Amino acid sequence: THYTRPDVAAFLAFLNAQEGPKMEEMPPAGAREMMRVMGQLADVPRGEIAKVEDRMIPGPDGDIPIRLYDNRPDREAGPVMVFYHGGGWVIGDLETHDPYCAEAARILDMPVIAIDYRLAPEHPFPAAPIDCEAATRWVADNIACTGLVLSGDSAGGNLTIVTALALRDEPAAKPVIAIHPIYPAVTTHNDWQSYRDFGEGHLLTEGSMTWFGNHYAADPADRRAAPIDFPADGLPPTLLITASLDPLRDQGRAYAAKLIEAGVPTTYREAKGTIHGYICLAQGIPSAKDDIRGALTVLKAIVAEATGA
Amino acid sequence: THYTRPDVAAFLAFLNAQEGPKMEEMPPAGAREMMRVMGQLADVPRGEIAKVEDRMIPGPDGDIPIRLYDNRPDREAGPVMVFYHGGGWVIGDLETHDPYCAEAARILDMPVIAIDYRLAPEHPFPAAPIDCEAATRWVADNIACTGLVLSGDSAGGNLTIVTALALRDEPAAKPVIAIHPIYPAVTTHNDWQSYRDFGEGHLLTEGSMTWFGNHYAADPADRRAAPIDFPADGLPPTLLITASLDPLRDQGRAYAAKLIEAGVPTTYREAKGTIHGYICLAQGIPSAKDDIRGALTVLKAIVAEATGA
Ligand SMILES: NCc1ccccc1
Ligand SMILES: NCc1ccccc1
Ligand SMILES: NCc1ccccc1
Ligand SMILES: NCc1ccccc1
Ligand SMILES: NCc1ccccc1
Ligand SMILES: NCc1ccccc1
Ligand SMILES: NCc1ccccc1
Ligand SMILES: NCc1ccccc1
Ligand SMILES: NCc1ccccc1
Ligand SMILES: NCc1ccccc1
Ligand SMILES: NCc1ccccc1
Ligand SMILES: NCc1ccccc1
Repeated sequence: THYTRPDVAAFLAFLNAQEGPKMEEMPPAGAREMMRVMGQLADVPRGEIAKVEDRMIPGPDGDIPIRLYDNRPDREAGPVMVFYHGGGWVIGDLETHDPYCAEAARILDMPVIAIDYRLAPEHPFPAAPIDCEAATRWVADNIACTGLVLSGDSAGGNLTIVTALALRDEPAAKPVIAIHPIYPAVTTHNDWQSYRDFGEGHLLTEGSMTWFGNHYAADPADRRAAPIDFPADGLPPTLLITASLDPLRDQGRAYAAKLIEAGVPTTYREAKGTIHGYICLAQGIPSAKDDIRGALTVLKAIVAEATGA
Repeated sequence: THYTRPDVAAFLAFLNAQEGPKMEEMPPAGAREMMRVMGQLADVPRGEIAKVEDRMIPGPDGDIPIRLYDNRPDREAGPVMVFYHGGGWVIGDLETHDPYCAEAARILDMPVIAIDYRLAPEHPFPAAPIDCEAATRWVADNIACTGLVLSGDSAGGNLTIVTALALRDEPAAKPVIAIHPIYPAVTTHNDWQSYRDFGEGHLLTEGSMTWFGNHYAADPADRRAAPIDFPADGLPPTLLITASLDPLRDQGRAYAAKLIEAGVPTTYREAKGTIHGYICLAQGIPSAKDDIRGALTVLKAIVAEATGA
């Protein structure tokens, strides 16, 4: 039917055989625990890294936790990545995406600063965008860097694009030199062939998407929810990656196409035969390691071209 | 106004001051000579390269001249680039694009084979696509290689895409690994904002485009003229570059967007503040050297990822 990598199909079959409630049948605290446990079982470890540090920074509606990863702390000032995790604006935290952030720091050879932004339903829309924009501006002001590289997965891919638009309109202390949205959401609408094709049996389901969206309570007319409905001109060079079996695939394609139509230099990658969520499934789906390394190698080159110009 | 690099504006002012007939006021033989002279004055030299060889190959209508460039002739079999020069399907030859082809061979560290395909009006459409396809199949059958990288500028960027579509539908003896259309034409129509904005004073003009089109006499309904009107699914990884002051810019953007909407892995670059034809203007417009190097560095990486998988 649809091209599926053998290791991905193996993982889906393992998923399907598990007993216990679906995420959508759980309170937020249970869902949060489910994702932590899934990462413990199906993601790789942090691995060796020179420096990881946690602190709190000021934010407009309270303090924001952030985590710095750096495998070469005696570096000269250069690019810094600011990372927003996924989790449907409800789940995920600094631990769920810790393996990926450490790997990104190692491959990219830049510091990675992960943001622990406020989550729904305790803090509904627009808390996540507000925190992500404030933390990103804080990094520009307070960290030695020459420019910012924004990135994140899923909900965090949404936040990447939203925050890049915010900084385009009102620059931070340092420019955004590149962005890397990973299987992002860019609209609330579901009128996509990929949604029809992959909205069941591929981890991110119609059920889970409804559950997340009901808790987040986004305004579908606000650019901070639905950036595809707003001009993309003047955004930084973009690396956008989708997964081929992902309900969100077609909207990601559409956003990348929109960037190109606005003259934004754009690299589009599609992880063929894998699913939404792969960046935190690198033990369960070993091929994810190649998707991660592939994309980050290309991002490192985009950033090098920017810093060499 | 429109963003123009200072060195580009300098070159346009020099162009504007030149006396003598416009290309479109000339017979084809005169236009051909004009382009050769322009390259002698405004392009860099071939430079040092280990091997350049000429031969004839058997094409459908007679001998097709080809030229092989290789800076490492003792190499093991690997990818080979097949290059189709531009010139509006009327002008250009193996000398007009010789500096670029030698530079491509040096940077890519692969052999480059340039094709001297049949030109209009002596040989109208579809002679050029026929020759380009036949020569590409010849290379796959007769040159030691593992796969093909197709590339070309302007009319040659059209021929890149058309040839890749033909080989998708009926594979050659070696797969097409990647394609690199450079400021391509992908349709016969002129309903584009970039055409209205840059159709005068930026080298490729409304007048020259009409003159080329009239000689080539393409069928606007045929995929070998207007690839944008036909499915792009299943094409190889694509690096498409445009120039920001080019009448063809918007159709190039549109074709790259179409590739992404078909799931083709696509790298889109836009040479900001420069014109159509820059790859043969690297002495007149020194910044063209950076546009050339930047694209070929990216292409080298695309090919390495393909061949490493
Ligand atoms: N050195 C600033 C910092 C510390 C910890 C986490 C993020 C940023
Ligand atoms: N984007 C976080 C996620 C992954 C898989 C399933 C649901 C949510
Ligand atoms: N961020 C995961 C997601 C996508 C679409 C709708 C709801 C949740
Ligand atoms: N339906 C949830 C959602 C919210 C914001 C952006 C995309 C999707
Ligand atoms: N130093 C490059 C340059 C030349 C002319 C005008 C502006 C800039
Ligand atoms: N001719 C170089 C230059 C351009 C602008 C301002 C100062 C110097
Ligand atoms: N020295 C004459 C000149 C300089 C730059 C571009 C065109 C012509
Ligand atoms: N006689 C060798 C050769 C091969 C390809 C192109 C030119 C020459
Ligand atoms: N292929 C357009 C063109 C015309 C004249 C000189 C250079 C380039
Ligand atoms: N109008 C000239 C032309 C011919 C073929 C393809 C594109 C443009
Ligand atoms: N290949 C140069 C060109 C483009 C469009 C129309 C005519 C010629
Ligand atoms: N960049 C000076 C120049 C202008 C025209 C032709 C050759 C060189």
